[PDB]
Amino acid sequence: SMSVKKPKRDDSKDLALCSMILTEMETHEDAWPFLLPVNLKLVPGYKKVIKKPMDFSTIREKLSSGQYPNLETFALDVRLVFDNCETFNEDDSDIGRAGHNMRKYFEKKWTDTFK
Repeated sequence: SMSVKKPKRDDSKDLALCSMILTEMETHEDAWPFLLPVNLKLVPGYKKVIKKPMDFSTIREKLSSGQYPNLETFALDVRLVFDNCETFNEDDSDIGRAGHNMRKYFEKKWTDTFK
């Protein structure tokens, strides 16, 4: 509350560390469905169904331009990428499996870096 604070966690490396995680996600062999925004002109149903499209290149631009106020807002966008994927793709599809794999990959890096 006012004048009552938990000890100050060092957040000075968060930006660099989120960048590193994101590089690792970008270079994963199963990243290909997520690298670029879904083409809303060419994929029927995507625009209407997925109310908040997100992809790694969009995260990278937001990260590089100071648009994440904290590491939780960064995680929220990464998770959004996989939540969107699950919304639109059957589990038993290459893309559906890619999304599950990448989410797992992400969550482990996240826990290991920050928890």
